[PDB]
Amino acid sequence: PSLNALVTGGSRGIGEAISMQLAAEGYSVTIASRGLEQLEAVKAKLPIVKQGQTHHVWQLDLSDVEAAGSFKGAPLPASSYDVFVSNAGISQFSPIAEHADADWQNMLTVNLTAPIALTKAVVKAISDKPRQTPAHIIFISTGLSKRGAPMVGVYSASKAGIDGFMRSLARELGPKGINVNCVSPGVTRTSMAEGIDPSMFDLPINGWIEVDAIADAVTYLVKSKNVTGTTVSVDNGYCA
Amino acid sequence: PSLNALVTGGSRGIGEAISMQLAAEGYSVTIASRGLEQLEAVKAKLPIVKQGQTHHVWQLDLSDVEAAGSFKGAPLPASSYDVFVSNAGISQFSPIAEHADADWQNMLTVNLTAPIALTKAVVKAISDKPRQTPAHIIFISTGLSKRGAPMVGVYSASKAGIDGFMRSLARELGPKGINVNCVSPGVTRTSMAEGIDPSMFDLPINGWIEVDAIADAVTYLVKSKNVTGTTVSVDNGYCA
Amino acid sequence: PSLNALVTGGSRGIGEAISMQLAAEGYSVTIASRGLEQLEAVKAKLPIVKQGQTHHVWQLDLSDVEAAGSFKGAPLPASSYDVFVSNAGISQFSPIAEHADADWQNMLTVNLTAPIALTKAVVKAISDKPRQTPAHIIFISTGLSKRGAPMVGVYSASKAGIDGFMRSLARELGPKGINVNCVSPGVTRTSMAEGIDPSMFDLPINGWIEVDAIADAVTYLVKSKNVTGTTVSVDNGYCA
Amino acid sequence: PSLNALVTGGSRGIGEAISMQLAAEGYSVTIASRGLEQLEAVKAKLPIVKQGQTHHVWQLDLSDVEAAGSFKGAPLPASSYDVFVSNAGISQFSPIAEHADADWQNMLTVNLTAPIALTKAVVKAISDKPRQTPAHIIFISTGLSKRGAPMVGVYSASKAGIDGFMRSLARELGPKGINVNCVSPGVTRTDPSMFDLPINGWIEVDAIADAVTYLVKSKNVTGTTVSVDNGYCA
Repeated sequence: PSLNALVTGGSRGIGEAISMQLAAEGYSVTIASRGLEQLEAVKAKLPIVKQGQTHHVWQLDLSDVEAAGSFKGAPLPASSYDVFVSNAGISQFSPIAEHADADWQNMLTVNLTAPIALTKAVVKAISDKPRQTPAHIIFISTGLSKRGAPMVGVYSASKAGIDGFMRSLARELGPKGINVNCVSPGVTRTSMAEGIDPSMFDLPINGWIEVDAIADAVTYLVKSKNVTGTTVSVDNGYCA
Repeated sequence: PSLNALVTGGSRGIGEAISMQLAAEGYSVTIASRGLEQLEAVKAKLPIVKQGQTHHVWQLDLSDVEAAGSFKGAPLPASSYDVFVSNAGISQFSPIAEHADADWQNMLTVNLTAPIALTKAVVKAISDKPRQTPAHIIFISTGLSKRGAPMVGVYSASKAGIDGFMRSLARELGPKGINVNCVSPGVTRTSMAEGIDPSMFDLPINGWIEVDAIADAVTYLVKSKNVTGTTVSVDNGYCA
Repeated sequence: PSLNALVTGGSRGIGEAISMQLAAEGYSVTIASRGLEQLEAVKAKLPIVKQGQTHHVWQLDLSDVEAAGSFKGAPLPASSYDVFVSNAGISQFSPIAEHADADWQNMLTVNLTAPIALTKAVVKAISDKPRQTPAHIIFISTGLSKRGAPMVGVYSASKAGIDGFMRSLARELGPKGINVNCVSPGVTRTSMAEGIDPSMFDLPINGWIEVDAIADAVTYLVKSKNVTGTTVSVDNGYCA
Repeated sequence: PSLNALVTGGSRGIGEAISMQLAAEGYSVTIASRGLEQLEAVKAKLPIVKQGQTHHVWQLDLSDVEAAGSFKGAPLPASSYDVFVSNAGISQFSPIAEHADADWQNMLTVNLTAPIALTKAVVKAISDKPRQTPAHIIFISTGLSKRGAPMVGVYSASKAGIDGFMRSLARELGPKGINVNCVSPGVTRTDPSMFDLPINGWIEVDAIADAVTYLVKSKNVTGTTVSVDNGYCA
C-alpha cells in the first residue's frame, strides 16, 4: 500500500531529485511549489512502480505562512502523509549592513516561518494515527547553519533555526512514532547556487555535489527507524 | 571616555543583571524594553562609578521590527555603542500541534526577526568607526537551542536561529574588530522562567541559576578580545 | 572488479552485520578479530554474489598496537583495501574513582591507540594509489562521545578521541581520494552493552537498536562520495 | 581561606599564565612539571595576596601515568585540592603516514592517558569532601579537537578525547559538587596563518588564563568548552 510523501520545492534541483528517488521507492509523492507548469513536468517524470501509487501537484506559495499552516489548496489531507520533506528554501548573500529588508525578511519566512507552519499542520494531523513504523519529517538545511561564513548572516540564521526546530521536535515526537532529521547539503549544482561556487570554500573534496547525493541521504533516512534528532551532512567536508 | 553599551530586555531578569554589571564596570548603559516605568527604576538602580558615565532608557517595542531597524526613539546614535547585548526574548511552552499561531509567530519576531534588524542597524552604524580594541555583540540564547526538548519547538528554533546568525556574523565582522558571541542560560530564576523549573530537566547541578551568573558570562565576554563565534553555556550542565 | 573491505571487530554484533551487508554488496571482506572460531563461522555466512569476490579472516588481537600497525598475520596487504571499517572496541562502566587501572588503560588501547595504528598503516599503503571513486575509512563511535553520561568516562574519551581523529583525517585525506567518517550507534543489541540498557538513557525512541540499523548507515556511507568529516548518528535520539 | 589549586605544565606558557592568575585570586598554587629549575623561578614570582596562601612545586614527569595516578613525589595529598587545571600537553604536526610511532604514542600518553590517571586520583580523594561551593576540574583542549585540520590527526584525537572525558565527568561529578570544563585555545604564543581566522594573529597566554579564572569563580558552568580561538571554530 503506497505511502504518501510531501516534498516542498519538489519541482526543481534537490527537491526534484528527492521526489524522483522517493517515487522510485514506491512513495506516492506530492510535490509543492509556485510554478504549475514546472510541477506538472516533474510529475510526468515520477516513476510509478507499485500499483496504487499516485503522484500529485500542489501549487503552493512557499512564502505564504497562512496557506502553509492551513494546508490551503493541497491535493490530499495533511493526515495522509507518512513522509514530509521540507526542501523549500531561498539563498541570499550580502554584508548584513546592506541586506535589503524586504529580501532578508522574505528569506526568513520562506526558510523558517512557513515550514514551521507547515510542520504544525502535518504533526497535528498525524500525531495520534496508529503506526507500527515511524513517520518521518526531514528538513533540508545547509552547512552554513553549523559553520559560519561571511555574508550569509540571515541565511545561516534561518536554517540554524530549522536545525533547532528539528532537534526539539525529535524529542517531542519520538514517543508518537515520528522521526525528525535534517539533511545538510554543501554547494550543490542548482539555482540558488547561481552566483556561489565550490572554489569559494575550503573543501576537502573539491568541486560540485550533484543533486542525487542529497537525495541518497533523504532516502536513507526515510528507510530508517532509529535515526532522529540528527543531521546527515553531504557537504564535501565543509563542516569537518 | 566611558564606553556605551546597549542592552535590550534590560528592564528585569537577566538583562537587568547584565546592565548592573556593565554599569559597575564603568559602561554607560542604554536599556531598552517596552515598560518605561520598569526601565526608569532600573536606570535609578544602575551604578555610577566614574566621571562622564551616563545611563539611559529607550522605550522600544521588542516586537516592532521596523522600529528596531530604524533605532526609533533611541536616546543616542546607533553609532555610539561599543557593546550591544541582545538580551530580548519570550519563552513559550506548548505541544507544537497546540501552539497558537499568534503566540509562536510573535515569539519568533521578538526572539529572532527584531534582533536581526536591530543588529543590522548597529553593525551599519559601527562597522567603519576605528578601534584598537574589539566592539562586542552578544546574544542571549538558551540551552534549548543546542539540546532538544519537548514542547519548546518554536522557542528552540528562534534561539538556534540566533546561534546561526551569531556564527556567520562572527566570521563577517571579525576583520572589522567586532566580536560576536552567545551566552546560553539554563533554567534561570526569572519571572520569565514561569511554571517551568529546574526539576523538569536532567541536570548535573540541580536548582536554579541566579541571573548574576548569566551576567558574569557577559562581563567575561566584554573584556575579552580573542573570543568570537562562540557560546558560553551557563546551564548547570544541561548541554553536557 | 570486487573491492576489498577490512572490518575489525568483524566477528559479531555490529561488525558482523556490517561485514554481511558489505558482502551482499559485492565487497571482498576481511573480518578481523581475536576469536578464530567466531571469525570462521561468520565467513562461512558471508554472501558471495559476484565473480572474483573472496572473503578472509584475520586473527588479530585488537589490543596489540604493534601487530595492528604492521598488519601482523593479515591475509592481504594494507594496500589491497578500498574500505576500512574500524569497529574494534570494548565498553566498561564504572565511577571513575573505582575504574581499575588495567581495565581502563586496556579500553583506551583497544578503542583508540590500536585503531590509530591500523589507520596509519592503511593510509600509508593506499594514499598514492589512483582512484576514480573515493576510498572509505569509517569508525564506529558512540552517542556517549558527544553527550556526556555518568560512569562512562574513559569509554567516552576513547570514542571522542576517535571522532577527533576522524575530522582531522577527513581534511588531510580528502585531496587523496579518501573519505573519512563516523557512525555513532546508540544502545545496540549485542553481548557488548552488558549491564547497560536503553532505560538508563533519556531516549525519544525507546528500546534496543538492532545491529542492521548500524550496518545500513555504514552501507550508505560506503556508497557515497561527497560525505566526509561527519558523523552519522543511529542512536534513537540520544544526541538530540 | 585560600584554596589549593593544582596546575600541571604550570612552569611555561599557558600554565604559567594560569598559575599566575590563580595566585592573584587567592589560591595556593601547586605547579607540576618536569623542569625543576623553571618550577622554582615561577613559584618565586607567583602573587601573594591572601593570609595563609602558600605555593608549591611538584617535579612530575607528565608522561609517567603511574606517578600521575599515585601522586608520586607530590608536596600535598590529592585530598587538598579544590581546583585542578590539566594544562599538560604536547602538539606534533605530521602526515599520519609519516608520524613516528614513539612520537604519537608519547603525545597520546601526555595529552590523554596521564591526565585521566591524575583526574582519577583527584576525584577519588575529593569526591566526598563537604563543599559550600563546587570544586573545579578544568582541561586545556584546542580548537583542533572540534574542527579538523591536516597533519594533526593524533593531536586532535588526544584532545577530543579530553573533551569526551570532560562531558561524562561533568554528568558523573555534578551531584558530588565538582564542575568539569574545558578551555579550548587557538594558536597561542608559546602558526595562525595555517588557519582561517576571523581575528588575525596570535592569542596571548593571558587570554587563555582569563577563561580559566572565569570558570574557577563560576558555580553553574559544567559540561562545557570556553573557546578562546580567535573564531577558529565559528
